[PDB]
Amino acid sequence: DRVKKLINSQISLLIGKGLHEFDSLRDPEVNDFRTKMRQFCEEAAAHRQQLGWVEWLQYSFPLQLEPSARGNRALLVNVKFEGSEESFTFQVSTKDMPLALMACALRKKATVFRQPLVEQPEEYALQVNGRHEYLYGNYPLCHFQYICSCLHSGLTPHLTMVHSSSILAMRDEQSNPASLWSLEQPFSIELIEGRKVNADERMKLVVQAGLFHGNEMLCKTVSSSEVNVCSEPVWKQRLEFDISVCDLPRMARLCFALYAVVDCPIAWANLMLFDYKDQLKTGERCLYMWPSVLLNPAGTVRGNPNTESAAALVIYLPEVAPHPVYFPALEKILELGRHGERGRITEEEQLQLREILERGELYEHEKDLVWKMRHEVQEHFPEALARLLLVTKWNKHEDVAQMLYLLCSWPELPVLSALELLDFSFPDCYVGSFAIKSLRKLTDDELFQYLLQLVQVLKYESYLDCELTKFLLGRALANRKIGHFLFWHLRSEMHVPSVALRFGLIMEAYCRGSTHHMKVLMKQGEALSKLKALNDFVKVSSQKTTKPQTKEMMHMCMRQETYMEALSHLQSPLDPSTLLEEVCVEQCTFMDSKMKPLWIMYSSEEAGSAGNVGIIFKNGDDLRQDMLTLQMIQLMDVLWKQEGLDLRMTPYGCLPTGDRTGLIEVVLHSDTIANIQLNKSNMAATAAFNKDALLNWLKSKNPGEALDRAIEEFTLSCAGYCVATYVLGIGDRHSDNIMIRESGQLFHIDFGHFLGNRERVPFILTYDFVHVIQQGKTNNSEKFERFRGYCERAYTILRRHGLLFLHLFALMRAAGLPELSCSKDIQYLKDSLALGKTEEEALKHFRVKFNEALRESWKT
Ligand SMILES: Oc1cccc(-c2cccc([C@]34CCOC[C@H]3C4)n2)c1
Repeated sequence: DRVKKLINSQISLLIGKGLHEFDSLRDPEVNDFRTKMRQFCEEAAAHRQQLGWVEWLQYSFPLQLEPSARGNRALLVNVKFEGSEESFTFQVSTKDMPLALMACALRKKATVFRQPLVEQPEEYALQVNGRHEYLYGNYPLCHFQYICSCLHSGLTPHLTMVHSSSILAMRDEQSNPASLWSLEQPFSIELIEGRKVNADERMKLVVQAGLFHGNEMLCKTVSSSEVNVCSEPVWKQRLEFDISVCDLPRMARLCFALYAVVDCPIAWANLMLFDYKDQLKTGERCLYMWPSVLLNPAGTVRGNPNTESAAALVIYLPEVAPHPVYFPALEKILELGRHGERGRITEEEQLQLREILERGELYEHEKDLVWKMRHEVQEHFPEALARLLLVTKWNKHEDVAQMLYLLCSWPELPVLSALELLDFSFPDCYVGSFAIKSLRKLTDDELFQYLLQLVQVLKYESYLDCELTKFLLGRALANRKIGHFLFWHLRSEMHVPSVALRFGLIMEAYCRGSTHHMKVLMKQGEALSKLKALNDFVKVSSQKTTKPQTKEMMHMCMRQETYMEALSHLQSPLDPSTLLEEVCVEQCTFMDSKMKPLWIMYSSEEAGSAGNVGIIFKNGDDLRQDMLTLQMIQLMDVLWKQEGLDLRMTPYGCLPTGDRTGLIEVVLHSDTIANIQLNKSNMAATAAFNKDALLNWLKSKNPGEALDRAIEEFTLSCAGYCVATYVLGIGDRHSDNIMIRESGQLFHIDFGHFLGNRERVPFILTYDFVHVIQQGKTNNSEKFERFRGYCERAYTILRRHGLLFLHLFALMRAAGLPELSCSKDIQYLKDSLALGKTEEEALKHFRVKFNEALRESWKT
């Protein structure tokens, strides 16, 4: 129909790639992915359109609960009914549930409307005014993030009673429209020739080839003969490997590196030896190579799409049999693996085995004992699966069969264990499928917390149709907030050729599953397009005229009908719960830094004061490492809160949306330490001593009794950020990248560098901040040591979750961030968390680094 053609054009525009481009590849793997995932996502959409009204609230407006709630005090609340300007202000308890609040609003409505009411509180949900956020379910009001925030800020919760018929009307409005093992011969290939090779004519060309299973070599690497540098080198030679065809594991990858020698790296290319349908590849392959910025096994197994300029390697995969050869089916593997010798060992060896499995590099004899005792591992140490997988001989099909027999009856593992198993160190497809099965129990909150890392893991996948893609799509189609961030994490990397195909296909499938959300996301893309054009203008103008001039010109551009329409009434890409209603042009500006980022302000009558929100649009900087740093800080805040420690952190939004483009959430009523320390005259904060400036500023924002709370907020957040910057090795910290809220809360901005990047970043204590902590007194050991206590408690909590941080950072290596590209970068985190030590030893070490920081602070 004409509606299908329109939806196809809308998807093409949204994802940034024409769908016709998928068809043009004439790739059966692409075609099957598109068909199967379209069916899967359309089935999820059919299920969603018939959800009950409360299930539909769970889909569109998933609950935002405090970390303590997951798994007393008087409170004033303002409640109105939908489409009525009239509101009721009443007193409830923080311990009361939404149902009691709703029953109270209904009794009030019945008295005011003089009618014995027809409505039960069970037919309603409470919307947060002017936000895509609702309060519902059997949780006390203090457990909702919105109420918890209102309590901390002192503000009165403003809620709207929304009836079930109104929620159903939303559901309806948003509907989609109407045998290998016999082949003993060594594996070999013919290296035919190269095309479009660029190198120094004085040198020679060589092709290094290796067979890998993840990062691990399946045998020794082999090199071609050296042939003189030219545009079309010709080898026409056989490269034989030290591994039988029968012993190639299912996920074996053949990896190449073309280089020049008198070493000068030129290009690299990888390919899976078996296709997506489990068939062993035969015949000619033209491999369009990727430039080398020598073998790169973690590199993509798809060819470079720039076939016009890429160097190409032509190879021949020999016909090993007169008929096609497929990897054996699971039943054949299980039959082979079912047979073995069950380990019988001494009581002393059982103690030595327990010692190593509970301990991750091992010696050869330690690996032999783990393998020998693999049945004992399964039955009594199931969480040591990763250790057993690492000792398995992936180059011996009998050993692999025996490992897979145990894997297929392995008990499900905790979420923490499964995150480790997604690492590229575990490349087998059954292992990958096992990890996904153990991750199905992830709550939507945990999935959201690790979504960024799960998206990065897609870059290690060998095939398009995989369990991780299906998992992410199914969870995204069942939770609109997950769907929102899955979309943006994929869309923001469409300018990266190695992932544009895979990411483009996932975004298309998602859109098939929610036509309405596709349109919501298109409205966000239109605002982003306008912001880029506006920012390009500001960049040009800022070099030619004065700031008030560029600001008025920026304002005139925004007041154009096309800009006013595109920039208004959208869901925020930083947070789909936040609605960006009317752009407040008068309040919009830009910042003086290099990229001239735009500062965009919004207001919303319906949301009142909560509708006053800002976004910063920045183009020219890669925001991926900032987002990762902020998400790690937010995880620290969750882990602390789960132990009842609230360090008053400010986990503001940061989201890459495109090529060196993204948004940052504005924290209103905040200023940089630098601006406050300028100590300007005729201000409430003006000081006799520069050290008095920050405290005088806090006193001016918090007069009388409020000062004590502000100093406390400052102290707790200082402790949180001191521990966060030390653990993450956040460097380049000065007064212009540290901010303070009027509440007293300190937070960090502009996370350009982390993990010591290479130098070990020491713990930092600044004397201007010690002065505030000590309430302006020269000596105040009571307050200072209380602050040290918060630091120690925060640090010991993080250490206890050390493995989670390590597993997440390990998955992030797939992102290709320059400061997270090797083992040295992660060693930084291993050292800061001192995980190879006892808690008493690590606390002793932290105390040494803290005291060293105090003595450095005392020099000021
Ligand atoms: O994470 C980054 C990365 C790069 C630049 C920055 C930045 C620079 C200047 C201002 C800000 C604020 C101002 C107050 O609200 C909080 C954040 C948005 N952030 C933050």
